[PDB]
Amino acid sequence: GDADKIMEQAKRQDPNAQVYKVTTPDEIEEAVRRIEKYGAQVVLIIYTSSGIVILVAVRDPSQADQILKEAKKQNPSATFVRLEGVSPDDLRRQVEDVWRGSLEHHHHHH
Repeated sequence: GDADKIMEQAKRQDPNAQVYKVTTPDEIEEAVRRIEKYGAQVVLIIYTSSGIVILVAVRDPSQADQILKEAKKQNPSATFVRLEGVSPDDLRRQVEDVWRGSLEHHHHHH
């Protein structure tokens, strides 16, 4: 399905990129914990269907930009969030707010 396509769109461009798919907040704390080492460079959060969150990470920003450009053009509603200025442990709050937003709808404006 669409989740399996989107995770492979990262691997087809850079097979070294770490990608994981989670359906729960208890799975997110595992995904962020293994990404914390790798995503210390660059991270992307992807939000597909009614609550599935896919977490992707890379060691170069060009790989994230290229993968995102293909993934947007193939999947326009998949909602991409690029991470660089937030710490790899603080990334939890950004991923978890995207998990919660699927169940508990809020505007979350600046």
